[PDB]
Amino acid sequence: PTHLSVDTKFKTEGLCVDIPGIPKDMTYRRLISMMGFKMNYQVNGYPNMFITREEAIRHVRAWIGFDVEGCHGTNLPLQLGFSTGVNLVAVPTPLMYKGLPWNVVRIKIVQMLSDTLKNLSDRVVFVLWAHGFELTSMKYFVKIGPERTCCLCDRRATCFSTASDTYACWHHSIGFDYVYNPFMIDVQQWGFTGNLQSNHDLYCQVHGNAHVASCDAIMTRCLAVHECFVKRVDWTIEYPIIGDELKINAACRKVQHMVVKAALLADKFPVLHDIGNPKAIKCVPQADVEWKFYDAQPCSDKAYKIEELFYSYHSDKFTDGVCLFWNCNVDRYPANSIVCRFDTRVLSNLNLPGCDGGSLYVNKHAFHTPAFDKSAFVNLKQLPFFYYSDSPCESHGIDYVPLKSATCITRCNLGGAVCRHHANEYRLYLDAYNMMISAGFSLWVYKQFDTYNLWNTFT
Ligand SMILES: O=C(NCCc1ccncc1)c1ccccc1F
Ligand SMILES: O=C(NCCc1ccncc1)c1ccccc1F
Ligand SMILES: [Zn+2]
Ligand SMILES: [Zn+2]
Ligand SMILES: [Zn+2]
Repeated sequence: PTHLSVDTKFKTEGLCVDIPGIPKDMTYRRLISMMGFKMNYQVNGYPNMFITREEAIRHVRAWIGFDVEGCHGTNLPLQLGFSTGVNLVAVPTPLMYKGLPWNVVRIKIVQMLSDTLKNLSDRVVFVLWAHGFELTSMKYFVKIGPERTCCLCDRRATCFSTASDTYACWHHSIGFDYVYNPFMIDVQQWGFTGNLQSNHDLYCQVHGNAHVASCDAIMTRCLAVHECFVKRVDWTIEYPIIGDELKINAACRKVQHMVVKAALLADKFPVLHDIGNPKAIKCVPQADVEWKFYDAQPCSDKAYKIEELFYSYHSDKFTDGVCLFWNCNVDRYPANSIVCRFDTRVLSNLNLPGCDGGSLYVNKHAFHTPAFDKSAFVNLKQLPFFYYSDSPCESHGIDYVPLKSATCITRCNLGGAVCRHHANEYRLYLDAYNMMISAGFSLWVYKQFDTYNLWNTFT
């Protein structure tokens, strides 16, 4: 049970307004044939154009909401909308393009999908709320066949060119005119009552319905993300490395140890309340502090209410010492906090657009994160960059330019001249810091935090 059987039944009720008379009894095999495609009993890696929910979730990076609305059907112009906000008008002769024939529309589709997906995935998964026109329009821009490799590289082929009779991946498809071996899923097969807008609007207020095909395409993909990542959560599913995943996670671990160690040295809290990850380890193992853990899984729908996390009767007194919220998203942080909050607004290959302002952050696992809210941090301040070290000034073992920095909190800098070891360590740490920030993470600390209190730890 790996792929979706072509002999699986497809409910056609949602298709009968564009396609009147459609048989109630329908398989994927018959539907694909009706869409104008011939599979020829091919055992060559492409068993079905349609995929399961499980296969769709594994390939969330490939998701592109797609909707087709009749502007006037072989005789009428069609408006093709994509969750990228693009609207193309195909004539059979929020970006809105005027009517053009299919031979030019298909070139634009290949360019748009290649630019959106080359750094995300090896495929495209068209996420539909199928009514008919979108399925019958696929023959105009899609070619199918056996699984192939790119003409210029080892990646699988996602595009085809009728000019050169060649196949290309998303990175080498310039000038290509056909989408090759796409995948698709119809959200209406999941069992919903009512139309797209009524189901989407139950969980999201950020996407509106301007009555254009891209609006519906956006709502469709948002609803699919809500069903698969918000109301249902599977953190076991692994996702491939496509960018700076390893460096970001390593930087996150370096920054957490640095910031927590310095906060304990500067304000000598007798107790730390570590709220979040049920699998958390002490990030500063040598610290004197009483380390107490509280379990909370990552919230994917709304941010946790601090009243529910802390009250209803543990040290009980969270007000004593400091609270560490490392990627634990709460509505309003207490004043005595050390916080790392992922900013859902960040533009990156890891962060996909999500539901109701939130974003789907995909790094080893998929985490739908609730919308970033600046008010969550009213009792805190932004944590400034600093590097702290009490390790001995000793090189051991990359050329050098002398480091001068007020934020290099070391015994050598206190003594008036940064040593080579602490300069190399400072520069490596600043790189890890910038990587973590640029990835979308934001750091916040209790208002009394002052790095001036770290200089007296060298006496
Ligand atoms: O937002 C991004 N990617 C679009 C994903 C997407 C869009 C529309 N419909 C489905 C999926 C992005 C932004 C900045 C950098 C890299 C990115 F990948
Ligand atoms: O949930 C995340 N990370 C798994 C460990 C974890 C942390 C905190 N609370 C529970 C669990 C996570 C979510 C969004 C962005 C970055 C992340 F690291
Ligand atoms: Zn290639
Ligand atoms: Zn939405
Ligand atoms: Zn030094």
